[PDB]
Amino acid sequence: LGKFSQTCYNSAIQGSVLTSTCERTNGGYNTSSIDLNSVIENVDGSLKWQPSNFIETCRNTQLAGSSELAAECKTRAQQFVSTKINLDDHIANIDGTLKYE
Repeated sequence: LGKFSQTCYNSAIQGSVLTSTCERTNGGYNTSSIDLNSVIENVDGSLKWQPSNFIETCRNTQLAGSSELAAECKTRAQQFVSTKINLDDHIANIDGTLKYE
């Protein structure tokens, strides 16, 4: 499941939008973007795979490593702590286009 990083490169993240160049099944490269906001939630300090507008309570979203997304999110105590999530869990590349599965 996911692992889009095996056939995609030059991945970048700005705010909640993931943008990356992926290879097509029939050869050739395709570029696309998808809003992860509809699939990431903030649970008492940690980002989880569920819709809830996480960026509304999180800031400094940035790309970490090859497939990890690092950000800071508010805990119930109203404090920003370091949080992270593996994009490889559900973000896959189907025909050069990214699709959550």
